[PDB]
Amino acid sequence: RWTALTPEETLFIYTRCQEEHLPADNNSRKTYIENWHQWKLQPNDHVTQCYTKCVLEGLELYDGKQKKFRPGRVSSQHVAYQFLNGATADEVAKYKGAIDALEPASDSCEDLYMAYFPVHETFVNVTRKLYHGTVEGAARVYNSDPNLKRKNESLFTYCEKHVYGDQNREDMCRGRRYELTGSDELRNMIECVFRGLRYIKHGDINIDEIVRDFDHINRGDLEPRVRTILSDCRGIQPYDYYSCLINSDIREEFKLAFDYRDVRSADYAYIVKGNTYDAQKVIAEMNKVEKHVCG
Ligand SMILES: CCCCC[C@H](O)/C=C/[C@@H]1[C@@H](C/C=C\CCCC(=O)O)[C@H]2CO[C@@H]1C2
Ligand SMILES: NCCc1c[nH]c2ccc(O)cc12
Repeated sequence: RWTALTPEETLFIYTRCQEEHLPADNNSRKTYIENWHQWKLQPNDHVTQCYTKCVLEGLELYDGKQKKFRPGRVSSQHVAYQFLNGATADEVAKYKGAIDALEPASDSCEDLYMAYFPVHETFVNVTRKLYHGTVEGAARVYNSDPNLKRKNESLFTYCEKHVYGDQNREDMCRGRRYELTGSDELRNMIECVFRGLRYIKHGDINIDEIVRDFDHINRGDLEPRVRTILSDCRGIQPYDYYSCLINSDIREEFKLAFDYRDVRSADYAYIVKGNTYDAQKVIAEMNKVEKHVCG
Protein backbone atom coordinates (compact mmCIF):
# COMPACT_ATOMS: atom_id res chain seq x y z
CA ARG A 1 0.00 0.00 0.00
CA TRP A 2 1.17 3.50 -0.87
CA THR A 3 1.40 5.94 2.03
CA ALA A 4 0.15 9.52 1.68
CA LEU A 5 2.68 12.31 1.98
CA THR A 6 3.08 14.59 4.97
CA PRO A 7 3.52 18.34 4.61
CA GLU A 8 7.15 17.77 5.57
CA GLU A 9 7.50 15.39 2.65
CA THR A 10 5.83 17.61 0.08
CA LEU A 11 7.79 20.64 1.30
CA PHE A 12 10.92 18.61 0.85
CA ILE A 13 9.80 17.77 -2.70
CA TYR A 14 8.94 21.34 -3.64
CA THR A 15 12.08 22.92 -2.24
CA ARG A 16 14.34 20.21 -3.66
CA CYS A 17 12.79 20.55 -7.13
CA GLN A 18 13.21 24.29 -7.08
CA GLU A 19 16.87 23.88 -5.99
CA GLU A 20 17.49 21.43 -8.82
CA HIS A 21 15.81 23.43 -11.57
CA LEU A 22 15.93 27.15 -10.77
CA PRO A 23 18.56 28.76 -13.02
CA ALA A 24 21.75 30.07 -11.46
CA ASP A 25 21.38 33.53 -13.06
CA ASN A 26 19.50 36.32 -11.26
CA ASN A 27 17.08 37.98 -13.71
CA SER A 28 16.08 34.52 -14.99
CA ARG A 29 15.68 32.91 -11.55
CA LYS A 30 13.34 35.64 -10.25
CA THR A 31 10.71 35.07 -12.94
CA TYR A 32 10.66 31.36 -12.24
CA ILE A 33 10.44 31.72 -8.47
CA GLU A 34 7.68 34.32 -8.69
CA ASN A 35 5.61 32.20 -11.08
CA TRP A 36 6.13 28.83 -9.41
CA HIS A 37 5.25 30.27 -6.02
CA GLN A 38 1.81 31.12 -7.36
CA TRP A 39 1.69 27.58 -8.88
CA LYS A 40 1.85 29.11 -12.36
CA LEU A 41 3.64 26.63 -14.66
CA GLN A 42 5.03 29.55 -16.68
CA PRO A 43 6.88 30.39 -18.70
CA ASN A 44 6.58 27.24 -20.82
CA ASP A 45 10.20 26.25 -21.40
CA HIS A 46 12.65 23.48 -20.52
CA VAL A 47 13.26 24.91 -17.05
CA THR A 48 9.56 24.95 -16.16
CA GLN A 49 8.88 21.63 -17.90
CA CYS A 50 11.61 19.77 -15.98
CA TYR A 51 10.55 21.45 -12.74
CA THR A 52 7.05 20.14 -13.44
CA LYS A 53 8.35 16.63 -14.06
CA CYS A 54 10.33 16.82 -10.80
CA VAL A 55 7.33 17.90 -8.74
CA LEU A 56 5.05 15.33 -10.37
CA GLU A 57 7.50 12.57 -9.47
CA GLY A 58 8.24 13.76 -5.94
CA LEU A 59 4.54 13.91 -5.20
CA GLU A 60 4.62 10.42 -6.70
CA LEU A 61 1.59 11.10 -8.95
CA TYR A 62 3.87 9.97 -11.78
CA ASP A 63 5.68 6.63 -11.39
CA GLY A 64 9.15 6.58 -12.94
CA LYS A 65 9.40 2.79 -12.68
CA GLN A 66 6.03 1.86 -14.16
CA LYS A 67 6.35 5.03 -16.32
CA LYS A 68 2.75 6.04 -15.76
CA PHE A 69 0.44 8.07 -13.57
CA ARG A 70 -0.93 6.02 -10.69
CA PRO A 71 -4.29 7.74 -10.10
CA GLY A 72 -5.27 5.73 -7.03
CA ARG A 73 -2.61 7.58 -5.05
CA VAL A 74 -4.79 10.68 -5.43
CA SER A 75 -7.48 8.92 -3.40
CA SER A 76 -4.88 7.84 -0.85
CA GLN A 77 -3.52 11.33 -0.42
CA HIS A 78 -7.06 12.55 0.25
CA VAL A 79 -8.25 9.95 2.76
CA ALA A 80 -5.18 10.48 4.98
CA TYR A 81 -6.17 14.11 5.52
CA GLN A 82 -9.81 14.18 4.42
CA PHE A 83 -11.09 16.50 7.16
CA LEU A 84 -8.23 18.95 7.50
CA ASN A 85 -8.11 18.95 3.69
CA GLY A 86 -10.89 21.22 2.57
CA ALA A 87 -11.38 18.95 -0.48
CA THR A 88 -14.77 17.65 -1.52
CA ALA A 89 -15.77 14.25 -2.85
CA ASP A 90 -16.58 15.69 -6.27
CA GLU A 91 -13.28 17.57 -6.58
CA VAL A 92 -11.19 14.47 -5.82
CA ALA A 93 -13.32 12.31 -8.08
CA LYS A 94 -12.83 14.63 -11.06
CA TYR A 95 -9.13 15.13 -10.32
CA LYS A 96 -8.57 11.37 -10.09
CA GLY A 97 -10.52 10.81 -13.30
CA ALA A 98 -8.56 13.40 -15.25
CA ILE A 99 -5.28 11.95 -14.02
CA ASP A 100 -6.64 8.49 -14.91
CA ALA A 101 -7.08 9.65 -18.51
CA LEU A 102 -3.43 10.79 -18.86
CA GLU A 103 -1.00 8.71 -20.97
CA PRO A 104 1.78 11.20 -21.66
CA ALA A 105 3.37 9.32 -24.60
CA SER A 106 6.76 9.25 -22.84
CA ASP A 107 8.53 10.60 -19.77
CA SER A 108 10.57 13.57 -20.97
CA CYS A 109 10.00 16.94 -19.28
CA GLU A 110 8.26 18.28 -22.39
CA ASP A 111 5.87 15.39 -22.87
CA LEU A 112 4.88 15.14 -19.21
CA TYR A 113 4.23 18.86 -19.10
CA MET A 114 2.22 18.70 -22.34
CA ALA A 115 0.09 15.95 -20.85
CA TYR A 116 -0.45 17.14 -17.32
CA PHE A 117 -0.65 20.87 -18.00
CA PRO A 118 -4.45 21.15 -18.61
CA VAL A 119 -5.05 19.00 -15.58
CA HIS A 120 -2.94 21.39 -13.53
CA GLU A 121 -4.72 24.45 -14.94
CA THR A 122 -8.07 22.89 -14.08
CA PHE A 123 -7.42 21.35 -10.65
CA VAL A 124 -4.47 23.30 -9.26
CA ASN A 125 -6.49 24.17 -6.14
CA VAL A 126 -7.41 20.55 -5.56
CA THR A 127 -3.76 19.63 -5.88
CA ARG A 128 -2.85 22.33 -3.39
CA LYS A 129 -5.39 21.04 -0.89
CA LEU A 130 -4.41 17.39 -1.25
CA TYR A 131 -0.64 17.77 -1.22
CA HIS A 132 -0.47 20.48 1.40
CA GLY A 133 0.27 23.15 -1.16
CA THR A 134 -0.92 26.08 0.98
CA VAL A 135 0.54 27.55 4.16
CA GLU A 136 -2.91 27.34 5.81
CA GLY A 137 -3.57 23.69 4.92
CA ALA A 138 -0.04 22.55 5.81
CA ALA A 139 -0.31 24.48 9.07
CA ARG A 140 -3.62 22.78 9.91
CA VAL A 141 -2.00 19.37 9.44
CA TYR A 142 1.18 20.21 11.38
CA ASN A 143 -1.11 21.42 14.21
CA SER A 144 -3.04 18.16 14.08
CA ASP A 145 -0.01 15.90 14.38
CA PRO A 146 2.77 16.46 16.88
CA ASN A 147 5.01 13.84 15.30
CA LEU A 148 5.76 15.87 12.18
CA LYS A 149 8.91 17.99 11.85
CA ARG A 150 8.06 21.70 11.61
CA LYS A 151 9.24 24.22 8.98
CA ASN A 152 11.77 26.09 11.05
CA GLU A 153 12.75 23.10 13.15
CA SER A 154 16.10 21.38 12.73
CA LEU A 155 15.91 17.76 11.80
CA PHE A 156 18.60 17.11 14.38
CA THR A 157 16.92 18.73 17.39
CA TYR A 158 13.63 17.11 16.34
CA CYS A 159 15.22 13.64 16.23
CA GLU A 160 16.97 14.38 19.53
CA LYS A 161 13.71 15.19 21.26
CA HIS A 162 12.14 12.04 19.90
CA VAL A 163 15.05 9.66 20.58
CA TYR A 164 16.66 10.93 23.81
CA GLY A 165 13.83 12.88 25.41
CA ASP A 166 15.12 14.36 28.67
CA GLN A 167 17.27 11.30 29.41
CA ASN A 168 20.87 10.47 28.58
CA ARG A 169 21.78 14.11 28.18
CA GLU A 170 25.44 13.03 28.55
CA ASP A 171 25.25 10.47 25.75
CA MET A 172 23.38 13.01 23.59
CA CYS A 173 26.09 15.57 24.29
CA ARG A 174 28.82 13.17 23.25
CA GLY A 175 26.79 12.20 20.19
CA ARG A 176 26.34 15.81 19.14
CA ARG A 177 30.13 16.18 19.40
CA TYR A 178 30.41 13.32 16.84
CA GLU A 179 31.38 10.56 19.29
CA LEU A 180 30.71 6.99 18.22
CA THR A 181 29.33 6.05 21.65
CA GLY A 182 27.64 3.00 20.13
CA SER A 183 24.61 3.32 22.45
CA ASP A 184 21.13 2.33 21.28
CA GLU A 185 19.90 5.91 21.55
CA LEU A 186 22.67 7.13 19.27
CA ARG A 187 21.83 4.36 16.76
CA ASN A 188 18.16 5.36 16.67
CA MET A 189 19.26 8.95 16.43
CA ILE A 190 21.38 8.30 13.39
CA GLU A 191 18.58 6.28 11.79
CA CYS A 192 16.09 9.08 12.44
CA VAL A 193 18.51 11.62 10.90
CA PHE A 194 19.34 9.49 7.86
CA ARG A 195 15.67 8.83 7.20
CA GLY A 196 14.89 12.52 7.43
CA LEU A 197 17.87 13.59 5.34
CA ARG A 198 16.89 10.96 2.72
CA TYR A 199 20.33 9.44 3.17
CA ILE A 200 18.42 6.17 3.45
CA LYS A 201 15.06 5.18 1.95
CA HIS A 202 13.18 1.88 2.06
CA GLY A 203 16.28 0.46 3.76
CA ASP A 204 18.68 1.28 0.89
CA ILE A 205 21.35 3.93 1.42
CA ASN A 206 21.25 6.95 -0.91
CA ILE A 207 24.85 7.71 -1.88
CA ASP A 208 23.88 10.54 -4.25
CA GLU A 209 22.31 12.47 -1.31
CA ILE A 210 25.42 12.28 0.85
CA VAL A 211 27.51 13.21 -2.16
CA ARG A 212 25.32 16.24 -2.65
CA ASP A 213 25.89 17.42 0.90
CA PHE A 214 29.58 17.09 0.10
CA ASP A 215 29.14 19.24 -3.01
CA HIS A 216 27.30 21.85 -0.93
CA ILE A 217 30.49 22.52 1.03
CA ASN A 218 32.56 22.99 -2.13
CA ARG A 219 34.19 19.59 -1.69
CA GLY A 220 32.77 17.89 -4.77
CA ASP A 221 36.31 16.64 -5.31
CA LEU A 222 35.59 14.12 -2.58
CA GLU A 223 32.70 12.44 -4.44
CA PRO A 224 34.69 9.36 -5.56
CA ARG A 225 36.15 9.00 -2.08
CA VAL A 226 32.66 9.33 -0.62
CA ARG A 227 31.46 6.52 -2.92
CA THR A 228 34.29 4.08 -2.19
CA ILE A 229 33.67 4.41 1.58
CA LEU A 230 29.90 3.97 1.23
CA SER A 231 30.30 1.17 -1.32
CA ASP A 232 32.75 -0.66 0.99
CA CYS A 233 30.82 -0.27 4.26
CA ARG A 234 29.73 -3.75 5.23
CA GLY A 235 26.71 -2.86 7.37
CA ILE A 236 23.22 -1.87 6.22
CA GLN A 237 22.13 0.19 9.25
CA PRO A 238 22.49 4.01 9.25
CA TYR A 239 24.97 3.84 12.14
CA ASP A 240 27.21 1.59 10.00
CA TYR A 241 27.58 4.16 7.17
CA TYR A 242 27.80 6.96 9.73
CA SER A 243 30.75 5.18 11.43
CA CYS A 244 32.35 4.44 8.08
CA LEU A 245 32.30 8.17 7.35
CA ILE A 246 33.49 9.22 10.85
CA ASN A 247 36.31 6.65 10.89
CA SER A 248 37.77 7.80 7.59
CA ASP A 249 40.22 10.31 6.18
CA ILE A 250 37.25 12.54 5.30
CA ARG A 251 35.91 12.70 8.86
CA GLU A 252 36.31 16.45 9.28
CA GLU A 253 34.94 17.14 5.82
CA PHE A 254 31.99 14.94 6.76
CA LYS A 255 31.35 17.01 9.87
CA LEU A 256 31.42 20.21 7.85
CA ALA A 257 28.91 18.63 5.42
CA PHE A 258 26.67 17.22 8.13
CA ASP A 259 26.54 20.56 10.02
CA TYR A 260 25.73 22.55 6.93
CA ARG A 261 22.99 20.06 6.17
CA ASP A 262 21.64 20.42 9.70
CA VAL A 263 21.46 24.16 9.22
CA ARG A 264 19.68 23.67 5.90
CA SER A 265 17.32 21.15 7.52
CA ALA A 266 15.96 23.85 9.78
CA ASP A 267 14.71 25.66 6.69
CA TYR A 268 13.98 23.63 3.57
CA ALA A 269 14.00 26.78 1.34
CA TYR A 270 17.47 27.78 2.48
CA ILE A 271 19.03 27.63 -1.01
CA VAL A 272 15.90 28.82 -2.83
CA LYS A 273 15.86 32.12 -0.93
CA GLY A 274 19.51 32.58 -2.02
CA ASN A 275 21.54 31.74 1.10
CA THR A 276 25.12 30.59 0.52
CA TYR A 277 27.59 28.48 2.43
CA ASP A 278 29.41 30.15 5.33
CA ALA A 279 31.47 27.76 7.43
CA GLN A 280 31.94 30.30 10.25
CA LYS A 281 28.20 31.01 10.67
CA VAL A 282 27.42 27.31 10.46
CA ILE A 283 29.84 26.35 13.22
CA ALA A 284 28.81 29.35 15.38
CA GLU A 285 25.17 28.18 15.23
CA MET A 286 26.23 24.57 16.00
CA ASN A 287 28.35 25.81 18.93
CA LYS A 288 25.40 27.62 20.50
CA VAL A 289 23.24 24.50 20.30
CA GLU A 290 26.02 22.22 21.53
CA LYS A 291 26.84 24.48 24.45
CA HIS A 292 23.17 24.34 25.38
CA VAL A 293 23.06 20.55 25.08
CA CYS A 294 26.34 19.97 26.91
CA GLY A 295 25.49 22.78 29.37
C1 LIG B 1 2.46 19.74 -10.26
C2 LIG B 1 3.35 20.96 -10.28
C3 LIG B 1 3.10 21.90 -9.13
C4 LIG B 1 4.02 23.08 -9.04
C5 LIG B 1 4.67 23.16 -7.67
C6 LIG B 1 4.43 24.47 -6.93
O1 LIG B 1 5.09 25.50 -7.68
C7 LIG B 1 4.93 24.43 -5.52
C8 LIG B 1 5.60 25.38 -4.91
C9 LIG B 1 6.02 25.34 -3.46
C10 LIG B 1 4.99 26.01 -2.57
C11 LIG B 1 4.14 25.14 -1.66
C12 LIG B 1 3.18 25.97 -0.89
C13 LIG B 1 2.86 25.82 0.38
C14 LIG B 1 3.37 24.75 1.28
C15 LIG B 1 3.57 25.25 2.69
C16 LIG B 1 4.82 26.08 2.83
C17 LIG B 1 5.18 26.52 4.24
O2 LIG B 1 5.05 25.68 5.18
O3 LIG B 1 5.58 27.70 4.38
C18 LIG B 1 5.87 27.00 -1.77
C19 LIG B 1 6.89 26.16 -0.99
O4 LIG B 1 7.88 25.75 -2.00
C20 LIG B 1 7.28 26.19 -3.24
C21 LIG B 1 6.75 27.57 -2.87
N1 LIG C 1 25.26 19.34 13.91
C1 LIG C 1 25.50 17.89 13.99
C2 LIG C 1 24.52 17.22 14.94
C3 LIG C 1 24.79 15.76 15.15
C4 LIG C 1 25.60 14.96 14.40
N2 LIG C 1 25.62 13.69 14.91
C5 LIG C 1 24.84 13.65 16.03
C6 LIG C 1 24.57 12.59 16.89
C7 LIG C 1 23.76 12.84 17.97
C8 LIG C 1 23.19 14.10 18.18
O1 LIG C 1 22.41 14.21 19.28
C9 LIG C 1 23.45 15.15 17.33
C10 LIG C 1 24.29 14.93 16.23
